[PDB]
Amino acid sequence: PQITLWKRPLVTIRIGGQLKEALLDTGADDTVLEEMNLPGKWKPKMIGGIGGFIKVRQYDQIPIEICGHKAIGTVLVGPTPVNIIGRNLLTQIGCTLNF
Amino acid sequence: PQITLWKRPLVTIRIGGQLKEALLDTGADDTVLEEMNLPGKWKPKMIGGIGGFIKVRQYDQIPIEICGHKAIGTVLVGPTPVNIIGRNLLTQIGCTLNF
Ligand SMILES: CCC(=O)CCC(=O)N[C@@H](Cc1ccccc1)[C@H](O)CN(C[C@@H](C)CC)S(=O)(=O)c1ccc(OC)cc1
Repeated sequence: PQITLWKRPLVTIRIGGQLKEALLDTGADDTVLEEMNLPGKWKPKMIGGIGGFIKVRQYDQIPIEICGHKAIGTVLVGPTPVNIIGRNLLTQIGCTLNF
Repeated sequence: PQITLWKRPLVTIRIGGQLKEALLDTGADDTVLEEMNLPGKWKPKMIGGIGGFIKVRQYDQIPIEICGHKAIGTVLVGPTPVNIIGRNLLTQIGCTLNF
């Protein structure tokens, strides 16, 4: 799809058979989801945003279907204010900025 | 133009006699610029992201040129680590997400 920006670019994602809304976030290097359970090993990681640094759990090679497009990559889980899809997965689904 | 997201979507912006590099950020409702002493009236505000909130100064009707495209609108000024071009201005320069 083509998505304009007069509204937040929120989309439905499917992860672990659960549907969630997430924000397509070109200003984010990484994909960060609010607290949730995911299977498998994770690693403690810290990441920084506008307000400072937080602790997250890093899960690798996680399938997410974003607006019908398949990705498999790294998903960080922690106290993000909103679910965000970052460039690591935006590139997988072929997402570009155009003007 | 089309900007892929293999790397951060940094572009050159101009605000008065200051050229800066800024992120085209679909995850940002508003435009947030690094500390700079702009002329005119402003109002204090707090904006939140990963890590918590920062305090900013809201200036209205500031002209900004983004890759040669003219824009004018609200800019938030404060201790952000990166200059952020948010949706309020992305729409003005005709910026969409596509995949
Ligand atoms: C390398 C570090 C990152 O990639 C961190 C991801 C991130 O927080 N991204 C921000 C933009 C940003 C980029 C670098 C450093 C600091 C911030 C994100 O794209 C926009 N943020 C809002 C997200 C998290 C959704 C809530 S923001 O905090 O910067 C923000 C918040 C409010 C706002 O307007 C009201 C504008 C921008």
